[PDB]
Amino acid sequence: GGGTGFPSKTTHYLQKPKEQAQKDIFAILQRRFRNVYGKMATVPKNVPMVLK
RNA sequence: ACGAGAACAUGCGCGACAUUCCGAAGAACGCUGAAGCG
Repeated sequence: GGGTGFPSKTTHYLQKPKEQAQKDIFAILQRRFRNVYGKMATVPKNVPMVLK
C-alpha cells in the first residue's frame, strides 16, 4: 500500500550497509525535503525519522 | 499552244482485350499514486 514508508518503495536502503544507507537516504531527503531534513544538521539515529 | 489536259492517297475500319495496388505485420515495451511530515 501507499504510506508504508521510505524503506518501502526504495530497493537501495536494503542493499547499502546500514550506516551507508542511512547517510545516502539522509542526503536524498535533504536534497528533496529541505524544510525538515535540510534543517537537520546530522544524520538521525534512524532515516527516515518517523514510522509510517 | 508546257509528255500535256483533267484525276482528293482515298474508303472501311474503338489502342482494345484479360488484370483485386495486394501479400505478411498485437499501438506495445518498461513504468507501485507515491515520498517527506509538519
